[PDB]
Amino acid sequence: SISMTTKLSYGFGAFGKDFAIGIVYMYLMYYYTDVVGLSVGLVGTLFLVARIWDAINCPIMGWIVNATRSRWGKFKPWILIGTLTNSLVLFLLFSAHLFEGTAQVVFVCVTYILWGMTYTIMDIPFWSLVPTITLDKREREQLVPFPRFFASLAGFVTAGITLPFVSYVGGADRGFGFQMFTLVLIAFFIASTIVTLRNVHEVYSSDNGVTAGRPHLTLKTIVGLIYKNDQLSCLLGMALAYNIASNIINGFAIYYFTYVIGDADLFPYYLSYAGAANLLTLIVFPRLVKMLSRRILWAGASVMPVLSCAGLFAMALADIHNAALIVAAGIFLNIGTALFWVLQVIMVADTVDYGEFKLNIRCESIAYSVQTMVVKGGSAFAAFFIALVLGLIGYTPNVAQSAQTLQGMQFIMIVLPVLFFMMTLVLYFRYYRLNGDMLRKIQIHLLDKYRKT
Repeated sequence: SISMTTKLSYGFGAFGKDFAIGIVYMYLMYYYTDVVGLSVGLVGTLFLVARIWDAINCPIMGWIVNATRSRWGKFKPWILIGTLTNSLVLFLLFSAHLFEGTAQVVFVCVTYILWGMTYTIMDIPFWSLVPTITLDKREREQLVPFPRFFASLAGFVTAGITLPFVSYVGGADRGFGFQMFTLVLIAFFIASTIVTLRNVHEVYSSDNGVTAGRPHLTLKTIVGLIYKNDQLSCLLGMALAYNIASNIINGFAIYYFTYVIGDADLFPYYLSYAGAANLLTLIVFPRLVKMLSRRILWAGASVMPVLSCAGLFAMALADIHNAALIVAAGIFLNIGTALFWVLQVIMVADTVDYGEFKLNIRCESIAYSVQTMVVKGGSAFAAFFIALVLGLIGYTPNVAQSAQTLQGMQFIMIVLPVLFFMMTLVLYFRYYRLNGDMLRKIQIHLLDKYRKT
């Protein structure tokens, strides 16, 4: 079985990894607009351009991680480099409050794109370690929940106690408190990286003496492996659909809590119940996956946010506000995302295994590069589709609009995510085959194929 030590160390590693980025994802816009003073248009354009650049750079980082030969392994050195460089670039990122003028703009842009690229460096190989630790069904099912739960935790802990820290430490100079809390984040991140590097011991590694991995590969060969691996491409499409849907829903929630009718002090209860739901569904996943199926749990992951969408649709039609429905939709969305993330990690592992099975090539870095680039392109395409819908309905001026036009915009924003969820779940049910007997077949085939000359 998997060493409990390795389980908890991977959990702590994921905790640090996601704790280093929660502050960014959650308050970088607030810092750049409320502490630095940059035009919202500039911030948004930078965010979108940088996410596009990261999605493009992802396969490049995968090719880098696959062709690297080193003592600690082919994932551990890039993990260490990424963690260190990302900590440094994060401190620089939130030290932007010092400069002014064109110098400040250049500093902000450079630091932001550097932070993104560094986090890619770190992220791809970290999750690429999963298929190395184990290539068994239930072992993966009861391993992944640890890092997923710890990442979700880190995020909610940020959401909860990031602002009190900044207020307590130089509450007047908000930039100072931000860059100070950055130190806490960096300490946790480096401690987690060290813990995971020492304790997590990769098995069945690609560069291992006998695992059917070719270190010398081209960018064309590797990237085309994604379509050659029909299951990996199916996973790509499913994750892209799910990510577009979840990003649209999360933007809707951010808009309904940040600007409109979010001043009832309702957000604390919503976030608390959301985190409770996510953490509880992650904790009991090892038992849910067995009580129910894997296919059933994926259907649920895509359907629970659909039920939340239906609920908030009934809301937007009947009552503009109702706290109970709001927290219920939050709980549904959070359970769905938890199930989705756990299954998605386990499934990219299954896909690297099926790639070794069919194509006779073991490449984890590429599958998890697909994971990361899809995570980015999801936000990118959500923004694209939202802008498309807005320009279509006539919101291109954004100066004055009919109330009925706003209600229609609301309804379309509620209905598009369910379209994407239907896409992801039907694609899964019609083209995905790595389950049950197929997984065991691939497992036995690989166990047998591991034979030196």
